[PDB]
Amino acid sequence: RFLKVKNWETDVVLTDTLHLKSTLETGCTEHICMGSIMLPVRTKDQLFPLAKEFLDQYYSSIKRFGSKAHMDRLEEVNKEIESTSTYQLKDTELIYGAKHAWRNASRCVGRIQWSKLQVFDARDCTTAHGMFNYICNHVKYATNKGNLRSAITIFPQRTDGKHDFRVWNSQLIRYAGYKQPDGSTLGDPANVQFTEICIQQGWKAPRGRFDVLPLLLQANGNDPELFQIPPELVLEVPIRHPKFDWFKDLGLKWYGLPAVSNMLLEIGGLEFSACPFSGWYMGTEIGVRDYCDNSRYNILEEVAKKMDLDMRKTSSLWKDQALVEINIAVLYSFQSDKVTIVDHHSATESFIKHMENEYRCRGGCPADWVWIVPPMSGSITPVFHQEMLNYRLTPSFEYQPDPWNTHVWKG
Amino acid sequence: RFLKVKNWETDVVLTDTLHLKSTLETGCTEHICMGSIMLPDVRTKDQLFPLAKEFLDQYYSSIKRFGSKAHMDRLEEVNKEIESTSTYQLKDTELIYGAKHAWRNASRCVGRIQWSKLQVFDARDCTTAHGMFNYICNHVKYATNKGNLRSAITIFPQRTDGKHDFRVWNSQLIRYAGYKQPDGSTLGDPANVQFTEICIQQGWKAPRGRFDVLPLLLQANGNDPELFQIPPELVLEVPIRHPKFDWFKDLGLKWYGLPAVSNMLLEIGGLEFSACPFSGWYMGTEIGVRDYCDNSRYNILEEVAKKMDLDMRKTSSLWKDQALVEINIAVLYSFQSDKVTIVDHHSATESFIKHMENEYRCRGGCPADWVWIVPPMSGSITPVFHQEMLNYRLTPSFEYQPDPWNTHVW
Ligand code: HEM
Ligand code: HEM
Ligand SMILES: N#Cc1ccc(CCNCc2ccc3ccc(N)nc3c2)cc1Cl
Ligand SMILES: N#Cc1ccc(CCNCc2ccc3ccc(N)nc3c2)cc1Cl
Ligand SMILES: C[C@H](O)[C@H](O)[C@H]1CNc2nc(N)[nH]c(=O)c2N1
Ligand SMILES: C[C@H](O)[C@H](O)[C@H]1CNc2nc(N)[nH]c(=O)c2N1
Ligand SMILES: [Zn+2]
Repeated sequence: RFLKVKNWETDVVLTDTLHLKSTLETGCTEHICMGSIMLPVRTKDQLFPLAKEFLDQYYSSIKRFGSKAHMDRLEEVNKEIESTSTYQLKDTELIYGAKHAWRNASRCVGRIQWSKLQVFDARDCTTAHGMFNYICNHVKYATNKGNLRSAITIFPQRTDGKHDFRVWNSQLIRYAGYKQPDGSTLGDPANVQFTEICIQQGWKAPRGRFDVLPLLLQANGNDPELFQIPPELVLEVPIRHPKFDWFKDLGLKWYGLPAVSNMLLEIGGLEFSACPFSGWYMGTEIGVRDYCDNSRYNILEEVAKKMDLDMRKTSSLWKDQALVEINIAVLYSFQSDKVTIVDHHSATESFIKHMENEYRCRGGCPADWVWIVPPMSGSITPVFHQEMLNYRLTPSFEYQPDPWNTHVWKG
Repeated sequence: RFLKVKNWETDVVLTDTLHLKSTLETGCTEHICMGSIMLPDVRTKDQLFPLAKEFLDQYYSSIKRFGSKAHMDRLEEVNKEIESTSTYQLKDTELIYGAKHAWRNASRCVGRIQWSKLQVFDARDCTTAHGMFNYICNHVKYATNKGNLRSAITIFPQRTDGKHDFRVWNSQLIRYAGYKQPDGSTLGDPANVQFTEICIQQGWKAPRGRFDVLPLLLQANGNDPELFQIPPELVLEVPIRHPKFDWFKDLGLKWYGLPAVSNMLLEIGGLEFSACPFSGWYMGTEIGVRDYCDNSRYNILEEVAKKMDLDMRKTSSLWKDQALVEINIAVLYSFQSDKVTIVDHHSATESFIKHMENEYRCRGGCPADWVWIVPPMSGSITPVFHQEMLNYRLTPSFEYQPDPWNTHVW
């Protein structure tokens, strides 16, 4: 079965045959589209087909499909499965898997870079302290004094689901959030709950507007532990505006390294519940969402106030005007400090080229339009006008529940 | 099977039961979501009666008369008419219910909070293109209302056997002409280029400017379509000025007041109305963002940027974005200053969230296409961006249909 997608600004048509290799489910049916819904142990019965599928894909890529080396590997794996009810990935396989999970991530506009990923094997790690050390090295490596490098650190896979490795932080670096007695929030409202956990776990909170949270790390299913990331490792950028001198006096800054740590990496049926990964920012993540979401730092009013905009009638588009200035400032700041960042015009543009390339050499590129189109200036980016097919491939990054909701506490 | 949608900016959760009564497909499956796809002959008589019955059942339910013998009476009456004439005719009341509910069910429409206040013009007695022109002039005049716009729809005779099709060949009653001129550049609207010269190809004489209102091309009873010019005094246009920059007038931009879509097909109880132009009023971004700034359209960003003397170095200065905002500020300013109806995208999305809360509470749900409801600029600072929505097809409905010229037997 063939499937065609059209770009309505260019009239470019592509043909998708990759969706035919789609395993997982979308959530959609013939009678309902769930395209804007935010959210989508294991036995031997189901494990070896998943393993075989992965190994078929792997040996295809390395042009050795049907080789003796391919057959032995399959033989090696199901025997290890029958014997031990799981199996171990070779280094080359783990690297292939991590890269393709990224490549398969339909919601990620940054996928043009998927082949260049630094994979850190942390499967030999046994304690929270060992986790902290690995994560420190990830951060230093990825940050690279502002010249950011994509990386992922992979901790041991789930076994019986009772000994999971987890990073309890949603991101390796993120600011604390403190609900005040009067209802107001100091810092990042997105992190109020997690902040409170840290505090209960023993974290002495500085209680400022931009406090970098401590790492909260769980190894082998034990209770998690607190660690402060060495400050000399946390790169930050003070936010200024190229023309607006008062903007610096807003007291804003952000950290340079986006490093997502709460997702689950699935490769050939194995589940890696701790797999922090990092790239670099698209400007709008900070300038639009982190700074201007009502449920976040929410600075539109204050910024628009000091711009002296007509703020009483929303038809003045004072919100829209302030939003552009803030995103200009975020970009200006990262560039002036020689910290890697990409504007949403450049990013969406490169993604169109990537997606085109992927249809040609791979037969498709799964893509979630709802997530790929930038949160401002949508129709003046080329992805807005691009039809996309959304489907799920493995290897993949999955969501998982928050560890505090599922953890059995030891004491 | 009893689904929940969450607003992530407010934590409000609505439970959807209405989706259960959906019948038509989405294009999606368990394996593939086609949510971002733009576009995913007459019916037999045993195809038609279940369609009739479903419609009649909900009509009589709506008027608190479900299971009444008056309900039963109408059912048998229609069944006999179908059995006999292989079709049937809508009562005036049913026709009005059908139209309002086709709008209520348009999951891509952000302005649906107004769905019940729709003026329905029954044009089912029309027999000629000249008659169509007349009905359409009255529609336009009524809808425009000297700037104080009023929602309206005009319904021409239903399809019969596909030979008697009434169609309006225009996509909107009012649109600007577009010509391919010698430089290889485009004067006027590039989106209408093909239509703009099917017009002269049948007799039009173009004033070859950049904002020439197109002639109506009307097709009655399957006959060859005919050209009629809308009386200029019926076409309300707004000169585009900016409230702070007054080099802006020199751009010489204008647009029309009345968005009136004329190429869709209205389905009611199995019956197909192939000519059913309807109109409401503009959301600001349709003009400022799409009509003016699309690369496939008037594409005026660079020009505007230049006059703002912005850093057009590379993309990172966000000059496109800065200009986009000013352009949309001017559209809203112009329309408002002429007291011509227009809604900004903040106001209209907030209206729609409230409409959702009304529809979930009184109807059990509200079908909604997130990809279309989110405005084409400033997406995440509108409430709808953070609103989960379920998309499904309810009938009565507005559907798409082939462009007439690709079908019409000459
Ligand atoms: C290198 C530069 C990169 C850029 C500019 C980029 C850009 C983005 C953006 C803007 C999002 C949407 C996030 C949001 O709105 O919250 C996203 C999502 C995502 N990205 Fe990338 N990304 C990059 C690298 C990576 C890497 C290295 C990985 C994994 C190894 C990755 C995997 C993902 C995944 C799995 C999502 C889905 C997020 C979710 O579902 O919550 N990306 N990306
Ligand atoms: C009165 C104020 C109204 C507003 C502010 C409004 C707003 C909108 C907007 C912004 C769109 C997106 C279309 C696009 O971007 O091309 C849309 C689509 C649509 N509207 Fe509404 N509308 C209004 C009235 C109406 C009326 C009166 C009807 C029918 C009687 C209607 C039926 C539809 C339908 C069927 C679509 C889908 C368009 C398509 O599928 O191509 N609207 N509306
Ligand atoms: N509430 C909430 C909530 C908030 C956000 C999300 C998705 C967040 N995705 C963040 C993300 C993931 C990967 C990235 C990769 C690179 C990059 N620059 N940013 C990313 C950002 C999901 C939920 Cl349920
Ligand atoms: N090509 C193409 C193409 C381009 C645009 C569209 C959408 C056209 N419908 C626009 C529309 C429909 C109804 C409206 C009602 C009110 C309003 N203010 N705007 C509308 C705008 C559809 C297609 Cl197939
Ligand atoms: C309800 C809706 O799915 C949700 O708000 C989505 C919309 N699209 C998004 N797109 C990106 N990149 N990031 C997001 O958090 C969201 N949020
Ligand atoms: C391919 C994609 O579906 C296309 O660009 C859509 C996106 N969303 C839209 N939303 C609205 N309101 N109007 C449109 O024309 C479109 N076009
Ligand atoms: Zn879908």
